[PDB]
Amino acid sequence: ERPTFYRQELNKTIWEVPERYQNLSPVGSGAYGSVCAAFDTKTGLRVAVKKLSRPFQSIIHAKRTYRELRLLKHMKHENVIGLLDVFTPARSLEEFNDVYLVTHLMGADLNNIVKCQKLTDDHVQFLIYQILRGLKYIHSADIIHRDLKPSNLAVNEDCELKILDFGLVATRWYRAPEIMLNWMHYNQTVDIWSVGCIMAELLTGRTLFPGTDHIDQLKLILRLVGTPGAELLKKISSESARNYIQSLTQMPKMNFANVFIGANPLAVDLLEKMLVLDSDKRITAAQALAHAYFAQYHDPDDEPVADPYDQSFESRDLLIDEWKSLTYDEVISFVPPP
Amino acid sequence: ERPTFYRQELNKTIWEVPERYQNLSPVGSGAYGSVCAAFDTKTGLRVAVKKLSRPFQSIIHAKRTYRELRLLKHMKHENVIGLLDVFTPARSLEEFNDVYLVTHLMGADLNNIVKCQKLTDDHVQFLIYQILRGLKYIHSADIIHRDLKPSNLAVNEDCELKILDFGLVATRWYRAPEIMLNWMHYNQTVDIWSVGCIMAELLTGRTLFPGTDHIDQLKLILRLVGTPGAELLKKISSESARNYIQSLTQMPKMNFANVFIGANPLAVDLLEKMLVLDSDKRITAAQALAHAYFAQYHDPDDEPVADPYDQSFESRDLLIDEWKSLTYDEVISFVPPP
Ligand SMILES: CC(C)Nc1nc2ccc(-c3ocnc3-c3ccccc3F)cc2s1
Ligand SMILES: CC(C)Nc1nc2ccc(-c3ocnc3-c3ccccc3F)cc2s1
Ligand SMILES: CC(C)Nc1nc2ccc(-c3ocnc3-c3ccccc3F)cc2s1
Ligand SMILES: CC(C)Nc1nc2ccc(-c3ocnc3-c3ccccc3F)cc2s1
Repeated sequence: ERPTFYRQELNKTIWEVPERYQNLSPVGSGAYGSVCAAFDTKTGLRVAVKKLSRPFQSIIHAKRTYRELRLLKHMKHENVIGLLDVFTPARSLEEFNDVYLVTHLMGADLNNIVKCQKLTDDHVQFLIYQILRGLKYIHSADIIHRDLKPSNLAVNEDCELKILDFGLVATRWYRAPEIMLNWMHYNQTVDIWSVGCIMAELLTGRTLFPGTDHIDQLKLILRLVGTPGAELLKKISSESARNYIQSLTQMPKMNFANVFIGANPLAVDLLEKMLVLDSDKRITAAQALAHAYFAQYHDPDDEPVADPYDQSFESRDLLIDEWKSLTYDEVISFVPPP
Repeated sequence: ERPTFYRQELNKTIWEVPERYQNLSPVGSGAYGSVCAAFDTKTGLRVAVKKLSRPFQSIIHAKRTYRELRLLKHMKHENVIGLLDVFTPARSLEEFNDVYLVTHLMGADLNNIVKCQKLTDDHVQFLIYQILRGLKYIHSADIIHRDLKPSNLAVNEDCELKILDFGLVATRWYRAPEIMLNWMHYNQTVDIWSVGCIMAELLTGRTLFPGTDHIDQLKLILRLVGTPGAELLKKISSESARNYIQSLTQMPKMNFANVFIGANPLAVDLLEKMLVLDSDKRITAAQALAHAYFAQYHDPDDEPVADPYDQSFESRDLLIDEWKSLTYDEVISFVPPP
């Protein structure tokens, strides 16, 4: 059974992939870690093979490594990067010190797409539809990305998109304003706020809240959605935060209808239900799916939920080798899809 | 706003509850921690007030304390212990070093009920129905009890039951056999196996797998559900475990129809779908709810799911004071129900 591997250097690192993977070439200039684009002779599919960097060189890293193989092994949905393969040169636990991940190679990120570029309400309508489809899936394994953006949203020349990076020197702009209150626990709709900032950018082809820093961002945001009311300020646990906002000049809620003009009134009403200050009042992924705007794409019977996901592991405090073994067990427990 | 507290000793410990709580008397002989039965003059309801023991005396404890207040504050369902109150004598963060929890007082545990005692198929049918109703709720916030039993199942003279202790010197018998493989991640149906062992006991009024030790238990179990087949043994990651079972004398799957005779054939078919070796083949809570046996109780429109539950916190590694503050923030963030 054990494939025939072949060694080779790739970015100051010896890759020992199996012969089945050919034409390995680096990608994303460095963004998505140590990833390599290859050809899968076994499927004739263009694949992305990412090598886990110094996986077991610290507890923080072993647990982190386990954590990725755990998430990826669970992500089985049309719009989310899933594992096609997981391998290791090693033949024993002793030998084990590397983990290679395999998934479909993609066209480019929404960045390369939009950015000063404008698309069709059909393209936006689809793109956003898919983002929400994956969010709804993930969000059910009780998984929050917390930092969705265009950089981690990828599409293949066909407008099909997979949520690439996640989840449970670039800048902010798509994060939920409340992430700035360093809270400890958040509403999943933190990810909905991100969608709204991508949706709007797709439409306008312009960055919604291109904030320069923590303050610029809060200002930019409040500028459109209006300063927190009273009952809402109660929600803010920090007195510094409460006072900070109150210390600022009250701003009225602008009408998205006036900001996003020339754009679809259906998108607008949607955006209006997403870009809201009270994350507890934002629309869930699932909800936004039944929204009009995606009526020509919707389909209750084909918008699946994740299987449950046991992350009890995060609560455990093991030793480098202990985590390392768990990972090995996970690697040798992987069952490629059909 | 700050209530008027009143100090008093209770088990080598000074309880400083508010005047509104009267007639505090210890309960559960020691089981459920430092719990006290009281009278709530404000609601005229008999309440159970539990005092968190040395909450912040170690990181392991602060995080543990946060974790309980986090779970309890989320548990808002008919069949699960929920917070009625959360208080603290302290008036400042500095002062803060105690946490008091308040919930309904209950009749007794399923233990006091059954145990050598037999009830009506209507009582069992109801009792089990409720256990599954709470399980289905919890299981959706992605919460696994992992150790359900009669000790943590409580009912009030009315046959209404709340899942008391949980979740994400007594013995085993209700735990899932696979918990013995110390796995790291489990199917929620580990809790379904427990239900099956309570259901059956309700019926038979006798302990199903009264195993004396780890081996007795596995033997007792296999004795009824039959030794793992081949394809299933693959699932076992440990070679020791695989060999152990194979090393034993193959046992055929008994017919529950012959074990649970005189009992309802509907219960039996149910038990047959729960007490299964392959946790991946067991019936979900939700599934067992639409089962016949609970037809005179079922009701899709009244078998709710939990709101999402962000346990990202378990992944964080903070300092005693840091966790302590988070808890304070949680305490002062509690909003009693209606
Ligand atoms: C946009 C062009 C460069 N096409 C890309 N297609 C992909 C596809 C995935 C990845 C990736 O990003 C973060 N983790 C992974 C990954 C996860 C599991 C296995 C292998 C992986 F590479 C990056 C990219 S760049
Ligand atoms: C609950 C709702 C209304 N949501 C948010 N309420 C706030 C309130 C403040 C901030 C913030 O943004 C940038 N700096 C601050 C800040 C300023 C001073 C002290 C501490 C800070 F964090 C973000 C947010 S989001
Ligand atoms: C069976 C007789 C003795 N009736 C009981 N009724 C209850 C009700 C709850 C508890 C409890 O058990 C574990 N945690 C709690 C608890 C959780 C939050 C607040 C207060 C608490 F006491 C024990 C019992 S014993
Ligand atoms: C995956 C399925 C069929 N589920 C279970 N497969 C097993 C297999 C074994 C055991 C076990 O039970 C008590 N001792 C052992 C044991 C004996 C020797 C070494 C290690 C041990 F853990 C429990 C379980 S549950």
